[PDB]
Amino acid sequence: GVGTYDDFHTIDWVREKCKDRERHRRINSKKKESAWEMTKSLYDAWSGWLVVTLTGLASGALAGLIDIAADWMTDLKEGICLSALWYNHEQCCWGSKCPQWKTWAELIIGQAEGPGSYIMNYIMYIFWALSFAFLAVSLVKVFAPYACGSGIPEIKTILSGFIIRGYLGKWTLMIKTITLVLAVASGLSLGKEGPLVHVACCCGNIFSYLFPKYSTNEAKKREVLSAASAAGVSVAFGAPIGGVLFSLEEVSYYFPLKTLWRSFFAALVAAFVLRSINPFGNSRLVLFYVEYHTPWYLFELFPFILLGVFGGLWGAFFIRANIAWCRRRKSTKFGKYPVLEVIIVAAITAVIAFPNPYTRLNTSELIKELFTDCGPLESSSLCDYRIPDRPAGVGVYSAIWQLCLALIFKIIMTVFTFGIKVPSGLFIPSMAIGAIAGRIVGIAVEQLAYYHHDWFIFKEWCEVGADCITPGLYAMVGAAACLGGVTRMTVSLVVIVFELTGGLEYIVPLMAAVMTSKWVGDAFGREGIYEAHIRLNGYPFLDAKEEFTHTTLAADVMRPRRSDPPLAVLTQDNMTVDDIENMINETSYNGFPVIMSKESQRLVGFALRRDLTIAIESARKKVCFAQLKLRSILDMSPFTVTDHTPMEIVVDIFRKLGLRQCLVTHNGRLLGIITKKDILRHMA
Amino acid sequence: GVGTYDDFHTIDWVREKCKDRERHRRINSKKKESAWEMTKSLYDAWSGWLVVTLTGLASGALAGLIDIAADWMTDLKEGICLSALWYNHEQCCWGSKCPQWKTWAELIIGQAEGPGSYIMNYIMYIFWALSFAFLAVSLVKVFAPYACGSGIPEIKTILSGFIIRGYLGKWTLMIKTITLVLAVASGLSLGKEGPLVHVACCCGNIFSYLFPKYSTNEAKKREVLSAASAAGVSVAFGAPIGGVLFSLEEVSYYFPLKTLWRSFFAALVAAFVLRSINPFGNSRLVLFYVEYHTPWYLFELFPFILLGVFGGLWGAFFIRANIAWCRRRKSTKFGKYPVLEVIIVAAITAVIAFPNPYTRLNTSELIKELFTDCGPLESSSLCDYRIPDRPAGVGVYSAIWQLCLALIFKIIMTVFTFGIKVPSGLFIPSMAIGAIAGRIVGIAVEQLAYYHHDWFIFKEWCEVGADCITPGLYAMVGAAACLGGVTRMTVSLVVIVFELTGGLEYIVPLMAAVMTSKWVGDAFGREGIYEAHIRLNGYPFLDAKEEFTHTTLAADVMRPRRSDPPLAVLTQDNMTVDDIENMINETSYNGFPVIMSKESQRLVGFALRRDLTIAIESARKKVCFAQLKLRSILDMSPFTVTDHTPMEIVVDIFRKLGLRQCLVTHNGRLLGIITKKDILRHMA
Ligand SMILES: Nc1ncnc2c1ncn2[C@@H]1O[C@H](COP(=O)(O)OP(=O)(O)OP(=O)(O)O)[C@@H](O)[C@H]1O
Ligand SMILES: Nc1ncnc2c1ncn2[C@@H]1O[C@H](COP(=O)(O)OP(=O)(O)OP(=O)(O)O)[C@@H](O)[C@H]1O
Ligand SMILES: [Cl-]
Ligand SMILES: [Cl-]
Ligand SMILES: [Cl-]
Ligand SMILES: [Cl-]
Ligand SMILES: [Cl-]
Ligand SMILES: [Cl-]
Repeated sequence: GVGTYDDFHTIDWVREKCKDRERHRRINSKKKESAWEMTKSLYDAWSGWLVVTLTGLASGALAGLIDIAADWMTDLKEGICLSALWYNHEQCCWGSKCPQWKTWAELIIGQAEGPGSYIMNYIMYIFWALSFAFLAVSLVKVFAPYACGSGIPEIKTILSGFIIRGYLGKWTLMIKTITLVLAVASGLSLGKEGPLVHVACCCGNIFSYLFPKYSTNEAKKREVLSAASAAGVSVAFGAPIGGVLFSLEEVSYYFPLKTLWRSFFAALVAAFVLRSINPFGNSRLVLFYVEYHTPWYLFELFPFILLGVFGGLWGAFFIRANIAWCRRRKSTKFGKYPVLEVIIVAAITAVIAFPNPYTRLNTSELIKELFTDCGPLESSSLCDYRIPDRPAGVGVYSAIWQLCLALIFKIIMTVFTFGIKVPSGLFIPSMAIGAIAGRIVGIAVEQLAYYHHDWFIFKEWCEVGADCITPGLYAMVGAAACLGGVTRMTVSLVVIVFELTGGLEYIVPLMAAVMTSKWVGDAFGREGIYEAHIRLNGYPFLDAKEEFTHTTLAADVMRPRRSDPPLAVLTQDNMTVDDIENMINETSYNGFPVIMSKESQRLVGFALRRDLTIAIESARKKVCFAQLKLRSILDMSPFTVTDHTPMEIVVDIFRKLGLRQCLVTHNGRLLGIITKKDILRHMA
Repeated sequence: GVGTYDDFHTIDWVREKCKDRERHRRINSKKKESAWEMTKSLYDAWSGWLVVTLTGLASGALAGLIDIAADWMTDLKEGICLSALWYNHEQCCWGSKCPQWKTWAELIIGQAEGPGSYIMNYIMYIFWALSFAFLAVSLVKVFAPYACGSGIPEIKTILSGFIIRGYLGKWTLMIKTITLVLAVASGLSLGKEGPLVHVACCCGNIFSYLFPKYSTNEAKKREVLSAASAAGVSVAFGAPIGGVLFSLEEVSYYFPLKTLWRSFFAALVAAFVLRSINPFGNSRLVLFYVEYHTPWYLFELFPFILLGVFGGLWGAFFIRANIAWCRRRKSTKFGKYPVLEVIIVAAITAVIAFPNPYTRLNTSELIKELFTDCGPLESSSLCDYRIPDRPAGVGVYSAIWQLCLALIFKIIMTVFTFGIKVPSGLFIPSMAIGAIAGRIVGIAVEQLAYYHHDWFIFKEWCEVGADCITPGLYAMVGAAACLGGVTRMTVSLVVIVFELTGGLEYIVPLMAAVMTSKWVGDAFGREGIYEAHIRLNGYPFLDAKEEFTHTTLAADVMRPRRSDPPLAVLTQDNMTVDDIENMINETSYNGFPVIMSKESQRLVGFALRRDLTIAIESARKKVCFAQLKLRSILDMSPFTVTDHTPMEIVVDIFRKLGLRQCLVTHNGRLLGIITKKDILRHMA
């Protein structure tokens, strides 16, 4: 009861460490009694690894199930396997003019070809997109409203000590899994690689309730959630090291430096399980893994910067636009019709995505297709090729024509499709936009090389009789650049991309593009999409990157100020239960400093509203703060900071010790308070 | 002048960050003036990468020169190349019964063979070992006494805020490089992979003096030294990621999490330069790099854990013996004759090392030879081999006979040879002991398989007609186990070994052996050799691993106590210059809390002894602490901690904020002080 946090309230890390140390000391003291006690001590020491093991296994299994179901449903959106329903397009057209895999054309009209067949299949595609999106949104809105969104901003904030009760519950887990399957299969411009961080964390917290070492403490729960975020990123991208780096850079806030072992173990186990789910012998590390064995020239490092600029522009644009829409979704009647909005967005996406073969094609499959360089047996519109370069024809001319339309559609539709009441991610759509840009640039460069090989730009570098330009590498570079320009990741992202598509040959291009994208995006604000959404949602996230440039001390920020009412303080014996109840029920404060006397104004300690209420209720059912004596709940070591302290030290105290509130005094006299939110309000 | 630290005094991290913020604000304000100011701001922003670049290049070049010179001198200890003096044994016997490479035998006696030849070559080997060791020790003792020892404990401590003035100076760098070349070439049981962490750091600090951003600040110097330690470990083992992990785990103390980029850049550049030094086309990544393409069975994971036990025993034994000797070297007349002690040790090592071919052979070369599994063209005593296994003879029996003697000699002689006045390291000798144990175990297992293949232990796992046991993998496992049992490294060490010897096939055996070694060593004390030597030297190192188990508050530790004289405090106007001078000259304290009046005992601020002295001298050449007015030097935000505070929070303040000293009060009254050393003294 005592020391229980309220909803949407930040965590006093220091008290968590204190009670954890008390538990450790008690366990060690009980250890020496007999063999069972050392056994229990070993069990409690290994609980930190048991939670990570279970979290990794659950994350791997959930990612495998989600991927299988999303593939099957996305393919059900187009046709069905008459021979055996439990197959997708790939399996029903490979495992043997395929007579088994039938689109709705011959099912309904009876003719596989014709304008009527195309119209009816268009209608059926739109209908299935609408049905999937509507079901996902209804299920989220009715069973677990916390399933919406990528949930990386909220997990981030939750690892900064913040609290959101059901956000990582069982029902959020189940509904997020189901609705993520149903949304990635709805044709929306969204992915489930971003959301896989949340659905992974949902596992960890759940498993944290199996062990008293973590259920009864919050800081250790944050350790388990950091490990779970690493496991989630790993199982999403299949990159354990990349996932751990992402956890260090973006998500995790307190890192004792011992959890790196646990984070990497979680990531490794998650990736191992994800690999273990190979029910049909899929050799692809992920649904968008591509390998490269082609060279690049220093000249190509110029366009690889160009994409970096583009990915730096669009990124900023997106963060400049998406929030500008999300605000309008929250500050307008659009926020009262979530289901209608998602149905409208799914209908528009399915209407404008069917005509274009690339937009109609699943975003992760589109990323795979863009990554792979043209093959000899491929005659698709992408590589309709008619000297060191292949000849060109009309087909490659139309390839750019329609790929530009795909790029524009994805850019426009991901702005309106990120924040909506359905599990949506920003990794896959950003990578798709970046990869489309990269493929466009790569085709342009290859065509330039073929038509104008005689120039010294290609005469020396490009070997005669050998194709030198690699469009797939440009697509990968563009994906990395756009992803880093929307999320402002530098090394975590580059390592994620490197593991995502093996090969160290393209570390220089990847670093160049990612760094250029970040340096271009920072010119229009130094906040990534996750930081911008943490800000927009108004979460109490203390960003260490932000600098308290203002030269102001704790004198300015301590509250109450002159205008605000007198500082609320307690006493030792003068007052009674009635007084404390009256001043609690009339005050929204969660904590009261206690002094001896009104005139003395000398600090004694600190007490919390929740602890006071619980203890007072217990006493009433079943006042003397000094030695109704309620000293037990009292805090005799409340952090103080002299008013002359420049606020940088106070912010550093909050960020390092993880306090909720530090008092403020002037030469041994209590004057004000600074909660974890007071500094945030001051920054605004 | 003001705010200058004294010798062997710890660093107030908080003040360093504060003055760094002041400098940042001033530079940013000056930025807007004109183009040159933005140029200067960019220059100061890239200084952090320029220092790391220079440190990495210098570390690579110094490691290359050290390795070349050590090879040449170690080979000069045996013979010379008549055709061209600037060649070692490998080059003078490969680049064409070699007539060029002549040992001293035919040079002096004239006959290459005979008992007299052997005796005189033995005498010359001992003489050259003595000469090299004596020259190294004389040069260290006369030019830079800080060059002695591995210097990893001292660098560690220096990254914890401690200060040692010349320890990373130019002269320590030069003398350490020369004497490390001369000591690794003296036949002593020591290495230069450990010392290269110091030789790298010596570079960084030196380069830190090229830039006001780091010369005038100490915390940023510690960041550069962390990057330099990463670069040093990388250039030593050729493992950038392993070096960065070692810096994170062992050396670095404060990691803002942004220096990881700088640490990895330093490590990468150092390894790149080290590779770039290939004047004779050496394809070996390092002098002891070995590749493996052989399998292992689960059965061998039992002996691979046995070595872990052995490496866990010996490790502890070493940390139970070496310190027990180092104390005796410091608490006895042995400490008054460093040169004589090192000459005696070199003479004994050269006397007992010549007879044994493995002991006579350079420790790094011996590690390389142990790592490589037997080859078809190798007929050495190590693989004197006469069914899935090769037949055996007397030669393999003698191999174990003398390899056990090599193991015993190295174990006994590294205990007496680590701490002595000459640059010595513990990586190579520990790896050599581990690898000798590993080869012993591997040969034993292979012989068991050959003689008793019929047993089901090998009848199933070991394929008929194919050799299954890999002695070289046992050597690697033993090296890793002993290294981790003497240094108590878990993941940094495993990654260092993995990069040092490409191949993920042996990650499971390496983890098993390293973890077993650490868990066995912890049973005999939970401190690595570096921690044990930091303790023995009495450095003020606050080890986060240590737990302040004692349930005592800041009341217990605050000084002065009842017995100690009255707490030293100051006033505002009552006293005069004479009083302050008298109390400074009669007190060894470096800090003085200031209150208003003796009776009020209300805390105002804090003033350091060095600042007081400098300002007082300036005023005398060229008292009113409130608004001789010396408020400017005063600290108006001195950290306080109520006496009821359990010491864990105070230790956490010191470890996170990096304070030197926090005061201690009781209900708004100054009662005591705690320094960074008071908590350490209490722990003892
Ligand atoms: N005892 C007090 N007397 C006066 N002002 C206080 C006292 N305790 C807190 N405050 C101030 O009142 C405001 C509300 O703080 P409060 O304690 O309610 O924060 P919180 O519970 O952490 O936040 P939230 O509003 O999210 O619940 C802040 O300005 C805080 O500084
Ligand atoms: N103003 C003071 N009045 C009384 N005791 C003090 C005062 N300042 C420090 N002390 C105590 O004196 C002892 C040494 O403090 P001091 O300031 O000299 O340490 P230091 O300079 O950091 O250490 P070192 O001895 O390595 O130079 C410690 O017990 C410290 O708590
Ligand atoms: Cl959202
Ligand atoms: Cl997807
Ligand atoms: Cl996301
Ligand atoms: Cl030493
Ligand atoms: Cl060596
Ligand atoms: Cl060492």
